[PDB]
Amino acid sequence: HMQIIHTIRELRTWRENTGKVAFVPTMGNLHEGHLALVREARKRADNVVVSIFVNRLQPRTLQQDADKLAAEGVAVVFAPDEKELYPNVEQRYNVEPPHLQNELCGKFRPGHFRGVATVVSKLFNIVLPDVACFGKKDYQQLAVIKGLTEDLNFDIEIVPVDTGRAADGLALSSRNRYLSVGERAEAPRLYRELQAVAESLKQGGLDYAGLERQAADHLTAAGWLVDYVEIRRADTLEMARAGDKKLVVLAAARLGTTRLIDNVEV
Amino acid sequence: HMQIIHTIRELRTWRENTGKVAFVPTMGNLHEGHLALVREARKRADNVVVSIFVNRLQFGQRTLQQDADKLAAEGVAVVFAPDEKELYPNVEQRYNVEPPHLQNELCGKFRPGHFRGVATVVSKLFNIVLPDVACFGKKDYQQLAVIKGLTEDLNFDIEIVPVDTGRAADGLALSSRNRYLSVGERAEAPRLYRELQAVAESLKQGGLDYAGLERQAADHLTAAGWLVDYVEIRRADTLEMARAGDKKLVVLAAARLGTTRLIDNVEVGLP
Ligand SMILES: Nc1ncnc2c1ncn2[C@@H]1O[C@H](COP(=O)(O)OP(=O)(O)NP(=O)(O)O)[C@@H](O)[C@H]1O
Ligand SMILES: Nc1ncnc2c1ncn2[C@@H]1O[C@H](COP(=O)(O)OP(=O)(O)NP(=O)(O)O)[C@@H](O)[C@H]1O
Ligand SMILES: [Mg+2]
Repeated sequence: HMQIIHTIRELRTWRENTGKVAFVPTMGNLHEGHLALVREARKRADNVVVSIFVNRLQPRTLQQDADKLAAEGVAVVFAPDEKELYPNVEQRYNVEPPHLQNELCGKFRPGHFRGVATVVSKLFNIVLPDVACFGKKDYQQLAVIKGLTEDLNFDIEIVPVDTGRAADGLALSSRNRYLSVGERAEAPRLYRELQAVAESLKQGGLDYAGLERQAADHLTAAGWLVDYVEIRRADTLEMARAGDKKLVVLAAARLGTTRLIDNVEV
Repeated sequence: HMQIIHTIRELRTWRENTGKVAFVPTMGNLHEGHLALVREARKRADNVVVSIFVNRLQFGQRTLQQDADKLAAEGVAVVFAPDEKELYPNVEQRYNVEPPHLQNELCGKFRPGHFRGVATVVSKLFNIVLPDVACFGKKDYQQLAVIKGLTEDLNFDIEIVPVDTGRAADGLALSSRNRYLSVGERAEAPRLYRELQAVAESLKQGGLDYAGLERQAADHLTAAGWLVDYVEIRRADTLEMARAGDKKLVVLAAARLGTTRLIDNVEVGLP
């Protein structure tokens, strides 16, 4: 049944003489939001590879992770150590995103999306998948991966998966475990404020900047420390232009020291 | 037997049924130097793809049929000749393979953006052709090191086969740009390799003043009419800076006769 491959060589040996492969890269500490990716992967290929890797370029629960994936019919858990993927100290050749890497979440995480684009390219060249699933909660990550896939001619179908949420709307994330009881009760307001922006856009709203500030002002007045609220073009995160019909609203804000992100496509 | 394929989709469809593939990326205008790579590729796989592709906006800062004709005799199965829009549909390349500081040394110092563009278009071609084996000429020694580097760092499962420089009778490294040389310039061109060899001979004889050998070669080419970009002694393969006791060395040079920039190198193995 399920197999745990730790080397590039063993992964490739398994993958040759296998048909269609759907691939889900993760960093472990798996939760229900990740399984939405795995379940969608299994609906697009019989053989699903889930990688678990923590990337020094961008909380180990290995046994509990693999049991959850086993019950979802995953074929291979690829969990290499750091030296397997980075045999030298440095990563000399990096996949360099455009200026997007310094916007939104990238502004306070320099080097982060470069590290995501590089490790995902490495994983792509290791697993050689036909389909790869990524969650929409990390929308900017998704744009970067779609972009590198196109620009580097990776023959891989990128499948966005919808954000799994709690009953009150909060996007599922391992970050949510940091919230105190008080902050967790307040955390659903992020998605509430994004939805009301999407409704204003649905009801013919034209002032992008006005809507972003209002949501930001509501969060700040309720105790949040807002990093950004931004309306951008869906999928690509290109600048929103007046008259665009495929939009997305994104925000990042801190309750205490925990930074939460969410988004709504309008 | 030989096919000319222009689209990525047709290349992928052909490649899918085929087993092992050896790959030779070129900018066309093919000469015997190129055919050396093609012969090496043909020794290692039944199916050899040669790509012909230029994009002067991204890297690089004879007709196709005439090129295809030279390859048809050599057992090439596919000439892959996409146009600019096929590989760069938005013109802009948003995601680039970024080399380390190496990209700004040696030829990189005189060719801003060039090795980033080479690294990127080679990765793209690797992802289109999906070869088992790719051949590159040692004449472009820094380029070869850049391609070995990205192949390892990005985990491309591709064997990188270097191929020795094919030369004219008088030693001049074969190159498409040699056609642009005046009669007088062409007769002067073999001095570059000659001086590189005399540097290698000083090294094989225990010479330790690397800086002085570099300067003498550059001053001599300068005195002979050339405009020298550089002459440098480096560690072989990695192109790291050479140190006093080093045994595996390469001497590299780039220099211009009038309008034409020429490069060459000589490897040295010291006992
Ligand atoms: N609630 C969610 N719904 C859908 N996809 C999700 C969700 N949370 C994460 N994902 C996706 O699953 C992958 C998560 O990788 P990983 O960073 O290991 O999880 P994470 O929850 O985002 N870590 P954290 O920074 O603590 O939130 C990415 O493709 C995410 O887009
Ligand atoms: N004389 C040569 N001997 C061996 N390999 C060579 C030689 N010249 C070129 N190659 C290799 O052939 C491949 C295609 O190189 P390409 O840039 O298309 O040729 P080129 O002659 O250097 N073009 P140009 O710089 O315009 O004159 C590369 O891997 C080169 O390193
Ligand atoms: Mg050429």
